[PDB]
Amino acid sequence: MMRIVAADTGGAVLDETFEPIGLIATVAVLVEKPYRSAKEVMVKYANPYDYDLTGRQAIRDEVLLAIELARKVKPDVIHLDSTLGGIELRKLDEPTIDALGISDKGKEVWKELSKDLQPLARKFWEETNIEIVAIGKSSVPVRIAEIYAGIYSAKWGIENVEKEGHLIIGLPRYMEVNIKDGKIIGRSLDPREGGLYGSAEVSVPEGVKWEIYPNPVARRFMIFEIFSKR
DNA sequence: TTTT
Ligand SMILES: [Mg+2]
Ligand SMILES: [Mg+2]
Repeated sequence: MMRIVAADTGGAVLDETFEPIGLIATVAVLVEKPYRSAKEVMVKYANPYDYDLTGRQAIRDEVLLAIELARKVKPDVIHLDSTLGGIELRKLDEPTIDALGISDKGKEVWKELSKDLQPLARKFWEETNIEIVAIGKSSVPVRIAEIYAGIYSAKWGIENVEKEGHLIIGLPRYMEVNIKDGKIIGRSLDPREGGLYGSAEVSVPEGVKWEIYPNPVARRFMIFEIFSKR
């Protein structure tokens, strides 16, 4: 049946205040029936130190990665993580945005992303028939991409806790990570979603420990705290 | 809008 590509951006390095500093991973996934996991993945790491948190960088990074993965694997459709009711990105011009039911800042950021992303969605559509749709939180593949973003942020944490000495990572909404036998398994904590999961291989440098607990300043989000081999 |  329907094969979908989706992207999301989702690691977050935090300060001792538990407040975000920057995002870590952008991940595009290919999802087939039965839509609990990813057949294929593309990961692009950002620099969480010096990241734009207003949304412009994350959404732009998502569309470019997903289009890359989509051109290769040819899904039926791409799912973009922005809850705009499913309108196609190739149709998201400025007046179509100004007529949306969203916050003035929402319109301000999208219209600015529109300038370059909307023609980019149109070009890709003219040559593949593949829509990019702003479905956001009601898409299962987007949630899978989010879970993979979490997974690869754990992986990024583990492999960069040496440069740093301590690392505080905010995972995406209600998900956990487990690491056993050299691989990260991420799972949604939401039973309502139907058992979504992913995994990535990791190489854990001996001596490095980690711990998962709630973020006190962001209910429903978990902290992945990792201590350097000391 | 999106991030946690
Ligand atoms: Mg997102
Ligand atoms: Mg997300």
